[PDB]
Amino acid sequence: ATFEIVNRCSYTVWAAASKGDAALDAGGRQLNSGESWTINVEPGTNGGKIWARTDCYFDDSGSGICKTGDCGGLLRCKRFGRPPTTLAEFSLNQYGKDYIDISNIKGFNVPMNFSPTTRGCRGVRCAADIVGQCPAKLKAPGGGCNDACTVFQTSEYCCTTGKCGPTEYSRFFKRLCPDAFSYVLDKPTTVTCPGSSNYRVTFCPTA
Repeated sequence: ATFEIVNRCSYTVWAAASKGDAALDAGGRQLNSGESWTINVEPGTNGGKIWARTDCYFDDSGSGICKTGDCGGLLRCKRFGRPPTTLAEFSLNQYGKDYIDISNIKGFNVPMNFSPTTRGCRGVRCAADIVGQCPAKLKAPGGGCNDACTVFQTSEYCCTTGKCGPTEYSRFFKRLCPDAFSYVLDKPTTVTCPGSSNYRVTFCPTA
């Protein structure tokens, strides 16, 4: 499957693409404002994620740091990024279907549109100003809005027992982005696409 990753932000982001134990394609790249990066994701890829990283410094070897979504100091992510990270999440060719979503479960750094570029389903978007509205206790100093699980490390926020409810904090994410997961047991906003759909992830779709 092809993913076009477009940075419509006025600021540089460092795109990342990982399935948690491995890079997707190159796994990361600098996107200046307006730049597009096309990656190939193996069919059957399960638990793929795409995210943006902000305020990165990388040396000549691809080692450094981001203020959001840092994946162990690498330009080319092999691992998932450090919250806060707005997540494009996908499982491809799962019994003839693709499953896509946006998640705020790991917080929010950069607004995002996650849309198919092929026919047969709709995109999802989380483009509200979650950083601007972020409750005081979830504000990440580096930039972004942490989920409550990252900040407080409770069973209720992290849903550790597999039993938990919405929270004041999950409802803030859900109110600003109803089409994204706000907590682990949120009513699914997963979209079902045809197997082997192609996609565009757009950072700062509107701004």
